[PDB]
Amino acid sequence: ESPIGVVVSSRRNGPWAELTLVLTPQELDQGKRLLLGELVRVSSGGKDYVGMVLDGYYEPVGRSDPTYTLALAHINQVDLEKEDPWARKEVNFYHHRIVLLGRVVQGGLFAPSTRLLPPVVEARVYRMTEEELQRLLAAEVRTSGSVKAEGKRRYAFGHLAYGLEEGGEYPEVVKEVDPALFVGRRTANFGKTGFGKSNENKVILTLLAHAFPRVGMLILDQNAEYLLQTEATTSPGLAQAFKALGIRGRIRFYTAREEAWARRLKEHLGTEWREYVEVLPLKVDFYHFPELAVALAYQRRRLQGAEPPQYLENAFYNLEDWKHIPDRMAYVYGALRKAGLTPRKGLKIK
Amino acid sequence: ESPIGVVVSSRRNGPWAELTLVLTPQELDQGKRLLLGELVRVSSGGKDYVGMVLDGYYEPVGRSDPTYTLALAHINQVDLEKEDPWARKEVNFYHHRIVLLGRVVQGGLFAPSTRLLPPVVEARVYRMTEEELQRLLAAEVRRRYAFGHLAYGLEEGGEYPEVVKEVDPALFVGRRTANFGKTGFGKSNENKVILTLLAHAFPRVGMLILDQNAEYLLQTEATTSPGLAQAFKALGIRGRIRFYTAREEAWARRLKEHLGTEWREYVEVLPLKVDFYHFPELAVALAYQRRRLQGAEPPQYLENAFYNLEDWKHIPDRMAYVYGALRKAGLTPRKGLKIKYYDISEEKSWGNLQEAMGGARELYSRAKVFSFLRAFHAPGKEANFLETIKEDLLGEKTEGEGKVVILDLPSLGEAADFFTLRLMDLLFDRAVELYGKRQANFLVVLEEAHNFLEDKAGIFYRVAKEGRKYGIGMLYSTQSPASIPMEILSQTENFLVKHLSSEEDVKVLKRAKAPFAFVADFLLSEPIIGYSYVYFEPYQPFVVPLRVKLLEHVLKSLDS
Amino acid sequence: VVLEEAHNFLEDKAGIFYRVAKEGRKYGIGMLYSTQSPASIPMEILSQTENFLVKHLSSEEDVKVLKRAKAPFAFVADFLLSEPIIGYSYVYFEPYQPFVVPLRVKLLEHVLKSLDS
Repeated sequence: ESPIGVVVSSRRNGPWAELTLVLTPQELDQGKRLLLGELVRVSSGGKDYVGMVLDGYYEPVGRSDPTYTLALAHINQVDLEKEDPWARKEVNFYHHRIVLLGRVVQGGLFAPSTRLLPPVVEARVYRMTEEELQRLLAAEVRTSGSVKAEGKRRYAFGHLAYGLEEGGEYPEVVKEVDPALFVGRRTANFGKTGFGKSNENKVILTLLAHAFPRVGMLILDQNAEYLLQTEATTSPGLAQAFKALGIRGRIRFYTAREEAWARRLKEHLGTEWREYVEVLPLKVDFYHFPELAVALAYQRRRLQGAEPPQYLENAFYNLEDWKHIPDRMAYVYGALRKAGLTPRKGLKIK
Repeated sequence: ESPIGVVVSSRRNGPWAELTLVLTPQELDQGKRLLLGELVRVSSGGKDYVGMVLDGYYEPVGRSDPTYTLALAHINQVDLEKEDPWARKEVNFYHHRIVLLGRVVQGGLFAPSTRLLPPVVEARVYRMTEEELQRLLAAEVRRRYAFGHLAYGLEEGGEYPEVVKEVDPALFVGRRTANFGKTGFGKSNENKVILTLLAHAFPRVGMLILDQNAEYLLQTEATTSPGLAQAFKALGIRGRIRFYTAREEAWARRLKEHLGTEWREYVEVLPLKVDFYHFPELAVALAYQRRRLQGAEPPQYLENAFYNLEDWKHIPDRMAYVYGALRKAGLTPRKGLKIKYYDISEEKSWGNLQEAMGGARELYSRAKVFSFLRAFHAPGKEANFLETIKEDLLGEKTEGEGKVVILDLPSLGEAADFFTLRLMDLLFDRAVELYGKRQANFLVVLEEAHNFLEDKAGIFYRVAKEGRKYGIGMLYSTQSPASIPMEILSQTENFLVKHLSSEEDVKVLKRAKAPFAFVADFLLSEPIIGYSYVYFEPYQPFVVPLRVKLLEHVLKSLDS
Repeated sequence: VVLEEAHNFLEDKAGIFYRVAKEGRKYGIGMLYSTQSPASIPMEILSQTENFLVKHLSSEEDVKVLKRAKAPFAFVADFLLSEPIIGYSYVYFEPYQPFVVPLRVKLLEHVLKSLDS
């Protein structure tokens, strides 16, 4: 509950106000440190600002020659810690750079940046507490002189961390998201492969399903990972999440391997899985939809030369007119039969 | 009244003169400060200049080692305020930079910049008063409505509700206005205020609003900010709004709810149907777009037609094939239409022509490519909204008195861009035809401008370049200024800039206009809603930061 | 609409998926897309996205496009290049979030276990 160091300078660098902090031998020996990207509190003239640690470097303080001092101590086989602490007290300093992001005012509004530059003798830097971090992660930009809306429920999405350093993780400082941020808007999930994309997406989809039961989803499962846990992991899928949450009759799974998928669903959801997932086929009878077959054959790979066939082109448009003439429809049905599509039992042409 | 600090240096830094100010420990202890971007008075040699605070930094004064002194005081557990009043007296200085913008002369005129550089012992810096700020905001280089009031960020002591900037709503008529800013920071309110002021002040100027977001007619489902129809109802303007849409029933159900049972006195709802026997270029282009979106590789005949229909228009043999293609697709023509391969409208001559009958020949067979056009097809010329809007905005009978045409672009789906481009081209051609007899005298309200101004061979680009000759004004919003050509950026007359999320977007502003060099850094790190930087050429000295008034208050002031 | 490997579908500016990503907000259609390569996504789509969840990226081109699209991501671009941490994300939701937030995202197991209480 004390200042971390001493502020020795401040200025305006580009669009941001920054200040310089010096950690002295007392702080350094007591094990006090600042992490890059850490959020701190800055008090200046009875007002609190949010600051971020941007830099750290070593510089001499006063009239000293740290290189010569340390080299001489090393040469003379002198231990600075146990022996001769007076020379160790004059080199044990460190410098940090801190940017002022803004401040929290009124009932949680965020006022960004600042137009007031703090004098050196006024500013002080404090380590932010857990409650302050919780109140800071909930601040939002808003119209001045208004009142926060409040209301709709929020869910925990993650907790604050500063990398993999010990002491840089705050399991109690969670960020809570209103799932309405995801409905009707665009979300981008960037990053390399294998770093958490699937878990993030599944959490988002589960939160949407729990909070907005009237919003549907169309998932184009290219990797086959949004229904059940994969053999190369044990993270549950949407079907298991919905079974845990008690949501029935919402998942319609369209596939062409219904037997295998139902086999897996039986083992992963029990004998009652028909109440949570509904399996449907991705196969069609081309004798009922000859236009689909024509379009498929017309829009195929077209290796090398990109010239669609003229006969297929003509058929693509005129097949709808041909349907009123059995003499013309018999050729299409015979084409399918000769290609090798097994018809129904009792299909009759004229 | 006394000077703030002491001037210790001056110089010329590029196209401007600047000076350095120092605040001493006594003044700092008294609580005196300078806000960045604040306007101050500079007295030098009997003359008064306007200055702006650009910078602030800490620097040692005299012979001292502030870092060593402060570190040692911290180490020894000493309180400077109490235990050592003298150690705190040698390190408590602060430095500021002030740029001289010009001076106010004679009868409220402004002389920009300066050619004299003040000696250090002559200059003094004073804090502006409200009367001086009011007189300075009205100066120009050579009725009105309140637009906003002066404010410096969100800082306490940086807002002046009485320092109001008032604009004559004639700097918007016939000129170019740019509205830049991130989404959700005041663009809608600013645009609606400008349009309401224009409508009230000049009842003889028409508007063409290309409403991509459907937000200008009625209050949206998010906020309660009044729409333009409700503003007109409040102001008592009758018989001026023509709303073209493809969902007249749905829109008339909302209009009654919001405007009462008399809503028909303020708005006329009209359909958005066209005739493809008179605009077959739209048919061909829409078919071409409808392909390559459900796949790829538009056919050779379709690609040929898309480019050579204009040449086909002079060969009746080739034109008849396109007309027959539309007729087979099933678009009802108007009675009396004939081709010279025949009364295509007549139910019997069509059979003879079809039995009687190249790229056009190939396109004839594939007649179903136009089927979807039946969604927005209608025969005749009274149905043609392209013609109806043309007479609404440039009619011989409807001279003056203004008309506000608003398009419901979303209801058009995929054809909105083509329809808008065709309408703009038609209107520009008519306005060029009318030159020498009367002026077009209307304003085009364009959203997502970066999509239409990108290419220099476009109708909207040509309108931006040459509209001022025929009295056509433009008001465009883009949110991404870096996508707008620098010629248009430099030729634009009015600028309203809000918080921008891109450094390149901020940079282009200064590269286009020099006076915007002093606010670029503020724009990139201050997400404030309703806070704008305004610059109206050619009589405004410098950019002014404003809190813009709301439409509700503007209406409440206009009523009385 | 939940779409994977969005760079295969959003690159074509005459395509239905580009059209949906550009105009779907007018009809109440959202989109959630994952690419692992922002430099491939068109800048017009990037500038119009609302929510960002960014994990480790190994390409300076990707970091440059990220910072060009969204200025607030300039404070963490150096961490993103040099720190391959699994489960560590930088989140930014528009338009009223002050700064980008680094998070350990909760696991689905924990979310399910806490949603039943």
